[PDB]
Amino acid sequence: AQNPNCNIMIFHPTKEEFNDFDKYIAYMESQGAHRAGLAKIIPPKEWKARETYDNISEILIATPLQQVASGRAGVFTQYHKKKKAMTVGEYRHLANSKKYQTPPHQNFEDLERKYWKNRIYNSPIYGADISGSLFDENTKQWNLGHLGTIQDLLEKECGVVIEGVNTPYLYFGMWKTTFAWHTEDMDLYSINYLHLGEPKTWYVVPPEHGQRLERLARELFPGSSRGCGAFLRHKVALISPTVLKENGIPFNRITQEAGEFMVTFPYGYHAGFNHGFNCAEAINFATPRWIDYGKMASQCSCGEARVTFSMDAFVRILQPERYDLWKRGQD
Ligand SMILES: O=C(O)CNC(=O)C(=O)O
Ligand SMILES: [Mg+2]
Ligand code: NI
Ligand SMILES: [Zn+2]
Repeated sequence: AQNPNCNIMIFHPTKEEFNDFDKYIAYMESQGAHRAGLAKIIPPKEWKARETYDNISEILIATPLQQVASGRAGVFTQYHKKKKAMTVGEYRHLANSKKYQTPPHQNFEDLERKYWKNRIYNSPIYGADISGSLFDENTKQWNLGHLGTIQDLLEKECGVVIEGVNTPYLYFGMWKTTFAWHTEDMDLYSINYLHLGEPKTWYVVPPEHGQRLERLARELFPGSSRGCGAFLRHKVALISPTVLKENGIPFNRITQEAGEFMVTFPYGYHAGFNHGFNCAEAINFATPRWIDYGKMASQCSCGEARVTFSMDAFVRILQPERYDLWKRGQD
């Protein structure tokens, strides 16, 4: 069995290996990369996502989100308070202001200590989930707006044609912006490219151990757990590495820098934080190996998780027994 300790693997494809996306994902899995839940892919030196980032300031962040925390430093939830619209140039200036800017630090480990000690005492503003792409149309390799669609994969594997579309999303971050513990919708893969700016630190639980994280979360968030049998679908709960180690939960961590891709694998729980002003692009995708995870994915039916149009068909075809209850949650 490849990668039996479920370590995060880092890949350096050549330009020839960067041509065929599906084939390279399958290669990484042949080496055991999925067992970690997360992998890093460093593009060949010949590749670029676009020519420059000098002309992005006029992108609009229609609904910036202020991430307000409640709890204790290592075990907290966050809610998202909507703010007035602002441009990417306005948000960059905000991120660099004395109130929001990254503090002085020694190295990534010192900044990680500072994050976990102090996050809850601040409310950083995140531009999340903005439909769009920063890949040039002429970039032919690993262009996250030109991937094979999940609807086409389901149709290729199972024969059923379904409605829905699959497009990328932009994230504009600042120091302390936070992504809560989650797996993807329908336990899909994700791919995330850090276009510019400061790093993103990730934490991940191996898929084979995901239920250990769920059981800890039910213990740590007992009201939320009574409210919903899949409350981590709400994407609001944070647990620190120190707390995870105290409770024996297997996990790993890694820092993504500008110019690097990360892939999350089906049922790989992940969480993390941004170091300073940055911009990332991410999309969900599927492979043949996903189908069995989609059929078994938990679902939120309490009403909180509310998701895209295109998840309807995935539930309807892969989980027909759960469909009626889940759809009530959506309405
Ligand atoms: O970068 C972020 O805020 C969160 N991204 C992801 O969870 C991802 O790419 O799967
Ligand atoms: Mg612009
Ligand atoms: Ni994710
Ligand atoms: Zn719920």
